[PDB]
Amino acid sequence: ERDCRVSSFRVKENFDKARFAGTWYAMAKKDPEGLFLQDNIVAEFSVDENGHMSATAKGRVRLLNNWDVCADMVGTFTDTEDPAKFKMKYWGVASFLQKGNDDHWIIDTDYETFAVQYSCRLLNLDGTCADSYSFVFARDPSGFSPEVQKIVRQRQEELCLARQYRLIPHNGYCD
Ligand SMILES: CC1=C(/C=C/C(C)=C/C=C/C(C)=C/CO)C(C)(C)CCC1
Repeated sequence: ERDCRVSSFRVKENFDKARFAGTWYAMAKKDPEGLFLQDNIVAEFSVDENGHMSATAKGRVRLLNNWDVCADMVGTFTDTEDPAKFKMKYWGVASFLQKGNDDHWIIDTDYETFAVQYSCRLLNLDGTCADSYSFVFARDPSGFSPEVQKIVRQRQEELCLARQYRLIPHNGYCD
């Protein structure tokens, strides 16, 4: 009975790019297939005068070969018919880092305390997601209230990703 079709998923009402800007610490994540950011993940969102959203992000990634690096990533966002759904083109400062073009959906946020992001990289034939990732972001890296945790858990259920997230440390690795 829970609808896990990606096209069914609610996203943030009247999403406000400018209010979303600034520093977001990734507290928890659900991983996609393949190489991905591991931890010490901090994103910096910005919006220019014409409404164009972009971000930088830092995080540790371990290459296929056990080589740990601090990835310095860049993303530029293209707006769509839904103000909370973007296409994110991304690349690294280092040429060997992954480049791509991912959906970037703001599932929920209160702008001042938390955000839940989501990306489906591949649909199954039934419209559910075959390869997703999701970040839970915080403005404050010390933690969420129990009240905010409750809401985040709900959103995670709504994305059919409950119990699939891991907590992410911050330990200064990338500076
Ligand atoms: C750009 C960008 C994001 C995604 C980064 C990704 C997907 C990084 C992957 C790096 C890899 C796999 C490095 C190893 O080559 C998030 C969603 C955090 C929002 C802020 C801007």
